[PDB]
Amino acid sequence: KFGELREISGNQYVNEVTNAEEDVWVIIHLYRSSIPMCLLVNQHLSLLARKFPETKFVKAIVNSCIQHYHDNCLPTIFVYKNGQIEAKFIGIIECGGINLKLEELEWKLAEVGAIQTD
Amino acid sequence: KFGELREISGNQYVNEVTNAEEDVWVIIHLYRSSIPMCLLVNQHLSLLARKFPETKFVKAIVNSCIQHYHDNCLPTIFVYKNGQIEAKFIGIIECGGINLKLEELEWKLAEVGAIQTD
Ligand code: NA
Ligand code: NA
Repeated sequence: KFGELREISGNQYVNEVTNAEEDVWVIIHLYRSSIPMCLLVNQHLSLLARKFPETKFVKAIVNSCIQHYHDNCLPTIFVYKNGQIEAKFIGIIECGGINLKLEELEWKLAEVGAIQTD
Repeated sequence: KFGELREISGNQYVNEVTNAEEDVWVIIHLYRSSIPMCLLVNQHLSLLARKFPETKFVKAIVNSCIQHYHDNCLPTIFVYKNGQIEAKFIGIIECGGINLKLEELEWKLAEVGAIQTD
């Protein structure tokens, strides 16, 4: 259905995330390449997108979404379904610390319902 | 408190509208200069801004808020309080027709609580 992690701009946010296909989970990562954790989080998300082609995976440089966003709120991951926020992970502690492995983020997104298999 | 109609970009939407000062009414006009009605609506909204300095009045070119936005949804006026949408006016018919005078926008914005003399 999907399968790959996608880069989007600020003005594509509403279309891709808030108005995403009905009943689809969207996982948007709000990021800055300047932050090592963001670089890492995207690594796992690229991989997780392929493993869960049913879930939508997008990412965006916060500067083109929300101006003057603070480093201490990064990384930011929001989980959406039907234009509603199902989960928020804001900052290092919530996104699961500076060391964060593939399977830990997988789990993180799982207990909240964002990704499933069959 | 405010007093003038102000131009914002897409990435200033979240800060200026969704996260606007608690209890403040925000009137955002999503527009394009190519559409006469929009030109006319900004005229009224500039004047109204000054008359109701308690209400926040902003305007923004949709192309930098939502990409691929359809002419037929213009003009778009959203009314916000505390990050929640109180009223939506989308397209010519709802923004009160091609002839639309200062006082009938005022009334329309007033009927739903956006502007006030106290
Ligand atoms: Na489900
Ligand atoms: Na009130």
